[PDB]
Amino acid sequence: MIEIKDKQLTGLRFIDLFAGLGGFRLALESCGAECVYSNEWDKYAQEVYEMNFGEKPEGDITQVNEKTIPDHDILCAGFPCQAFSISGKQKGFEDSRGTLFFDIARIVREKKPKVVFMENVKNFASHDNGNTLEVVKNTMNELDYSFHAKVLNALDYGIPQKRERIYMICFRNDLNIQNFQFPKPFELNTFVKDLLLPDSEVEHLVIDRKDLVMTNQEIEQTTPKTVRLGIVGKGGQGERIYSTRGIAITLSAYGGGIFAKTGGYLVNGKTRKLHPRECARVMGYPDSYKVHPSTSQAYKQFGNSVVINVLQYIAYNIGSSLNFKPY
DNA sequence: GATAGCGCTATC
DNA sequence: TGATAGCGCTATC
Ligand SMILES: Nc1ncnc2c1ncn2[C@@H]1O[C@H](CSCC[C@H](N)C(=O)O)[C@@H](O)[C@H]1O
Repeated sequence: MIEIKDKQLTGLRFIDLFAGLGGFRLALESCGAECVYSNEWDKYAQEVYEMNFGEKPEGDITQVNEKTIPDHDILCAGFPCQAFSISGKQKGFEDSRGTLFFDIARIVREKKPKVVFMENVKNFASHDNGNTLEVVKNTMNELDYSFHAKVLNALDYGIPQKRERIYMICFRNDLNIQNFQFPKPFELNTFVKDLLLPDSEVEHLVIDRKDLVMTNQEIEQTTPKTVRLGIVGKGGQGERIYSTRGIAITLSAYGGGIFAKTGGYLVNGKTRKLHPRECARVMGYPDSYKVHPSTSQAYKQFGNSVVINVLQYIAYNIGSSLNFKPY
């Protein structure tokens, strides 16, 4: 993450829905805002959230009386992405886990926060011939909110990871917010190799397999792209190896494969998966962040987390727009 | 709950 | 196209 000195969000209060690891919290908190509520049903997710913030999130959002939610100014939610990701059976709203947005909508209707800040996968945009995005657009407008959305890739914001997500910022119609903008991209100066751990700490993640085929050769030049080097087995998800000289492929939560959830990387002549801490780093988490004790749950957690640095920039801008009230 | 081999879609 | 990436799905212990 980065340091912000013009804490544009100082007096505001926010809600951390689908908290997970708290990526949103870290993000807004660094801009001066204060988290007044958190929600997360996963036992293991609750444990890390507590380890790091001292709070234990409330349970299943579905059975929560919206009125019970504290007055808040910003609503943060990176709702479930399985039903929309290019990686699954795209059942969308028909999927048992595709309706959460509507819960967001009921919370919005009742609480009327100044800002709604959501995050989802890139395919959310194209899904069902854009009909899903549309339902989300109209619903929002209908509740009296402007709807701004853009697909941003983390590699354009200082993090060596290809993670194209769609960000939806909605402003209550009152405040004539006509000056909001998404952060301007910038050259990538940090690559995977820069975030790795000393070999001593990683020895146990090394995986030597015989069906390890090598398609391309290691590169000499650093590049802001996922340069694949090899494949293992049939080369499906989790069995593809990348160069630590490019950028990390997207980390996943339920991903399988021998290089389960992080993909594999050629580190100093050896083939291995990323260590939880490295995932944290690749998501822009500070090294002070305490990872969950079960590596399986740590990988899952980071798999569906959010790239902090990006949210920071966006949060800052959200701040700037709200603070421009000239005479 | 932890592990891993899958088989499909979007994108150009 | 033909080759790549994808906050995944699901069967086994
Ligand atoms: N009905 C529900 N109630 C509460 N939390 C829920 C839920 N359905 C899914 N979740 C939680 O939704 C989360 C989505 S992942 C989003 C993670 C968050 N942005 C962070 O930065 O890490 C998961 O933790 C999942 O357990």
